Amino acid sequence: KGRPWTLEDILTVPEVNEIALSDNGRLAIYAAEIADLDAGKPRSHIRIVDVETGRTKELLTVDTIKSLRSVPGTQDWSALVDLGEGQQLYRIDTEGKLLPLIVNPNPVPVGKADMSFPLGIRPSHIGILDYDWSPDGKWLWYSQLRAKSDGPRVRFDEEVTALLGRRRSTIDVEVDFFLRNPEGDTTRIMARPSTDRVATRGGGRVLWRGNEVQFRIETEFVAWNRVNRTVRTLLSMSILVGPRGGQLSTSGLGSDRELIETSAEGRPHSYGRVAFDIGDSRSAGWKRSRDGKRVVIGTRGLGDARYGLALIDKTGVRELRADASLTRCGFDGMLRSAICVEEGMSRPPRLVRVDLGTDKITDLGPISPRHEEIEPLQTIARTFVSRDGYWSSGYVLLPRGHRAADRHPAVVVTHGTDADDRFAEPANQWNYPVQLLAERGYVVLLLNDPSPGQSKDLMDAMHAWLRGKGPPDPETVQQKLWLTGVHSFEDAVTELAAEGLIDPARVGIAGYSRGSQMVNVTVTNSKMFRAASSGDGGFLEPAGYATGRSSYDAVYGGAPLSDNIERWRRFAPSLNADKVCAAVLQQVASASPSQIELFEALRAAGVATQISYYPGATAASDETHVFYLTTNRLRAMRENIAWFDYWLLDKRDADAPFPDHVVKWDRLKKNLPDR
Amino acid sequence: GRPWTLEDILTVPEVNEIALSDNGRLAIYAAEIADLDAGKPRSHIRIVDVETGRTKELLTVDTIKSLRSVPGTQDWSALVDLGEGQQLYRIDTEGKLLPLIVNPNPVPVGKADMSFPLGIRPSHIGILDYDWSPDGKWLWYSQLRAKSDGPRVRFDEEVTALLGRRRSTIDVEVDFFLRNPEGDTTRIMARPSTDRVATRRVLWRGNEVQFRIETAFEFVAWNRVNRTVRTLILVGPRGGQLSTSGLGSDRELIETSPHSYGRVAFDIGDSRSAGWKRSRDGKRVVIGTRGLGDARYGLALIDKTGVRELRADASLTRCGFDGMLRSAICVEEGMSRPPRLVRVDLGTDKITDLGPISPRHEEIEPLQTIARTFVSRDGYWSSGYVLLPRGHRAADRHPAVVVTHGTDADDRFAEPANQWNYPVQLLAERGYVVLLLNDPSPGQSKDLMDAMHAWLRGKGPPDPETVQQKLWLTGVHSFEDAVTELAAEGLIDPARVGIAGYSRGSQMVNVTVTNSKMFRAASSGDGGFLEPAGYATGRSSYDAVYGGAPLSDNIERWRRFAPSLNADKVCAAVLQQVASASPSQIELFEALRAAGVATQISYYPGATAASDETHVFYLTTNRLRAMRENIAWFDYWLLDKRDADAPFPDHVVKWDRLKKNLPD
Repeated sequence: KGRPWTLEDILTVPEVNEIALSDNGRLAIYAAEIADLDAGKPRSHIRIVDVETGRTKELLTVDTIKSLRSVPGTQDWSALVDLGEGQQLYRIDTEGKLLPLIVNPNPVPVGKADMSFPLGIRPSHIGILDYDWSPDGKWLWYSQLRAKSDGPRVRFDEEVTALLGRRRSTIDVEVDFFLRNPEGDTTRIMARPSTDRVATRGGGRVLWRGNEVQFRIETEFVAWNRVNRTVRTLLSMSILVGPRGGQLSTSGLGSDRELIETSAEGRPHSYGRVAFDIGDSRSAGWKRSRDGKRVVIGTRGLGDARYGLALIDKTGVRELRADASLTRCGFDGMLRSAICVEEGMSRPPRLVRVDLGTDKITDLGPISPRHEEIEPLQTIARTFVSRDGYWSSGYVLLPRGHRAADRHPAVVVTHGTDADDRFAEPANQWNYPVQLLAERGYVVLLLNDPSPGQSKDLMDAMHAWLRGKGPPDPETVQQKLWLTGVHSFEDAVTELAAEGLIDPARVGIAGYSRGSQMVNVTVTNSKMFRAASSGDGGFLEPAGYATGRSSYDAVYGGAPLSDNIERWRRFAPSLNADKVCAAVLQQVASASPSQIELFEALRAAGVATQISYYPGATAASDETHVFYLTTNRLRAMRENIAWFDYWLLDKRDADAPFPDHVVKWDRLKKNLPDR
Repeated sequence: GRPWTLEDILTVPEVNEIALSDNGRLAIYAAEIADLDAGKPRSHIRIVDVETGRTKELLTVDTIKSLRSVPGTQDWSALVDLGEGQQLYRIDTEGKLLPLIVNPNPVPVGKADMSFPLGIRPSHIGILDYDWSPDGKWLWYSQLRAKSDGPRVRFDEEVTALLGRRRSTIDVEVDFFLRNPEGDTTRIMARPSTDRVATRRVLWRGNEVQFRIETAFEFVAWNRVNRTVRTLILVGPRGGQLSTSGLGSDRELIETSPHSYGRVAFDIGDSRSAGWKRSRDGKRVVIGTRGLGDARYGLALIDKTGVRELRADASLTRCGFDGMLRSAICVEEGMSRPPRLVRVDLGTDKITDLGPISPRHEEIEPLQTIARTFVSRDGYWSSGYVLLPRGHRAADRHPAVVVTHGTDADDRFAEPANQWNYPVQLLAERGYVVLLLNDPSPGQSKDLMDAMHAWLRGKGPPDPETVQQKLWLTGVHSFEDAVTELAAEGLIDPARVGIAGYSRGSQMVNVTVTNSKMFRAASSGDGGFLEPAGYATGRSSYDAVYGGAPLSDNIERWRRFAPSLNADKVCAAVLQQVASASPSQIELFEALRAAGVATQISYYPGATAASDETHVFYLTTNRLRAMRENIAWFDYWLLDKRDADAPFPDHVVKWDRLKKNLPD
């Protein structure tokens, strides 16, 4: 029948962000990131797979692996891996053993750490930042970070204002671009300052045309001649190009879109109506055939919110369908076959082979046999319409042993659009143990924000947020991007309560990042939620305005101390603490002044609240926005268990992750105000 | 005499440590002199024969503190740092150092990565504090012990205390040890870092050694034999304490256990004076004095007859004493007079002279300094000094620059607590007349003390609007009324006049430029108080001024006073020299620039990217460039004078773009 979920199961759910298929298509390699208890952090397990037979051989375990590709012209592979000495460029031979290729002897420190460069991640050293092969595999382009060595200098004006939010010492780096010829000689193309985000962040696009190699920089698209060794300064650099050579896009609103391709001269060509959205970062991405007559694009459908593939060619648009979602996919050179990761809400991930000609999906071995032995929970995909007329997709996750005529306490978990068809996606659940809540008898409602692509009202308000000013009115910006989401949660809880599924007396809500903002807005604007947990928040608070000016100016119209202050007092949650009757827990990695402002405001208002600040590996390190430390991930999941058990169920937990706490939570309940 | 240079203001020595032998025939003092090779100050230890006057140079070190004479012997003891961290050393009667107590693993401290923030220059401290027993047989000392444990999850007030962190910190505890005459050491107790008196008071009674700990305070006693624990300055001969009444001009000195010693011309027990010392028998004491008016430091002898103060022709800052309080060796200091060592006979009140401290500064032609006080429109007087330019004749107009830090304008030689990075000596040599002016003295009126009490207390009375007036706004008027008074005499050109200051003086510079049209240019060193960005950290000190939070119903008090919101009232050139890079300092810069005011903020770094610069600059490369930037700033804006000596050349072009974009 299968065993129930445990806490370590949610921790060890593997992530596959790297999969590569050989050019001939007979071999493939992929790496599964799995949380390691002995290491205290995740480690990537590299595995080779025979596409024909289905045999999977475990090769080697490393720290990190990125940019996994197949070397053109050979049967080998290349990747950026870290063995603990810093990220370098390695070659994996056709039999699956890795040996160094390019090694920076002086890798610079990166991430949130003392004396490190704030790239934009887990603390580590990066020897080789990015690389790409030429189409024939003869030439190798790569970039590496070089720590700028000079004495500390006086800084002036905007140099000083950029240091406002600094929590730690930092260093300064430059980005070197190198090119190696077929003879093994390397020459430096150019150097770029840290101010270039295209060069520092890496992972960018680079094209090979004739004698030139072209890539992107920020001070343009720059070109380097292989022989002349000269530098000079198009939509060919853009993702999502079609078989005709134009830009792919989807137009329309509401239920279905229309997939079109616009040529560089501006003449559009429509492939007809489509039920899906194009080019999501969580989908399979995009790939073009060598001849350019066939492309594949990753898709995310409206409604069911499933990921898949779509084939574009001269005749039109055709998408192959599967019984689950295809997230990450490899392809061969001819685009005639693919190896993908098949994923679903309650079904663990599996490797599958896809023949793009016949649309036949042949199944391969499962990725995590540990999670195949777990009895799948009951999940029902459902969309809810609110009082403002907006629909929000999501999932209703039932408790174990649920039978009809059962009332259960509920917990709402929301992050962005990330509630979809995928297996235990950490971008959604975060530290909230959605699986373990159901085993203990909770109904977990996974619900997104109202999808902005349904209505012109939500798109115009979202545009003003990214733009940094109106129109529309900042008063409506608060309504469309925040307040109407509170209504979508209240109307979804009462709708299930009218069906007898949920006890309205006991209902929780949780979220982080975008979901943290939703939690902080609902708790102020709604009495319907008894307990709440806001992961790593701080947006919308007045303490973070100076850093976030352009993002705040759309919501509040201006500074907190300007004439717009009355907008700050009506909306911002830290000023609204008097409207809050609920239990607000803050799980905080960053310890920003905006999160502390929300804590000191709720505590001064008599509201029962606690802020939990999880540290890094040492005193010189921090924790990433999503927790990469297992000891922090496990205790954060248990803290949410103990928090929602105490306030919703009046249940004291013997497994509580921190001692002498429930004692303190009693003193908070005794001090609650009359309101 | 040769004229002042920029390196002379840098190399002016500080002596914070002087000790006289028990018999009184030998003495030691340490002179802190900025070193160009080391790029920071280094202390030169020197031994002195008071009879002959010979001064022998023993050894140069990094830092030295707590220099005392070991009771019962002819040797001394001090906390010195040779580069391996601060430890406790012994100085034998011939003047050579050898270790006494050495902590093999000192903890890093200061503003630095992976360091503990006591509350200073980055370094390692092996031995924190020490004190001898009266007989010298017992030795009490404390040392910092780095707390070793993994990082943990913090909750509630643990998180809020980290709001203002710029760097990674470690945690320590303070161990207290006691060494018996046989040489065996026993640990008295351990205190957490939250104890301030332990990290930053010991008495000896019988078999007990008593000190003070904070938990909010307690007095505990350790038994030297039983080895058990339990809970239980400025003293006169009769045992009663010493306080001063008699406001206004003179003062009355009283000893209260209610004796009265009569009228006195000075105030009592300032940190800048010689301090306090009591005789063994207890019939004679000596106290450091600071006089009203002339603002000179000196000594006062109290006995079973009365109070008698000895007077010299200059100020005595640091003084050592012998066991019987019959003699003293002191540092004689003056405004235009370089420091010099002197011996004082306390019985006969005669001062015999010894060699100079800094022969480098004895060859400089003394500038003309005139002590002068000014009365403002509010009826308050502000002491200070006016310093004439070189080659000045009567009936000459000159451009002016006002430099203010606290009460620190007084009779002393180039005190860095006052001038800071503003080169008042080199400004006079270049044709500037510099007015060194203090705040209105708070001891002159009950209106100033009551407002000062509310600031320290963190709430009224008096009214917050009067706290802005008494501690700030009336100091603006003192500057304006003193400038127009000198302009009426023909000394000062009112069109071109500067103002500068740091810390307290930075706050005065920020309020004047907002509340006054009289000053053309301004330089505010390492400021940020009174700004709304620093409320969450400084709540108590801010609550007195503004009455509450910036977003509360007190906002209208913030909009009228706080300089960041008043930038529209600023027509001037405001420069910020900034070590800390606080969010309050950045808020002041972003506010002035957004209002069209010409302004610039200069952020000076530490030795490494892992270290910071202290409040007063200890890095010679940072001090020299900070002095040059002020000259180039005031020469450009006041005199329209472009400088070929400018420290950063890219600026004067940018300053032109600031001048062209000025509003009306």
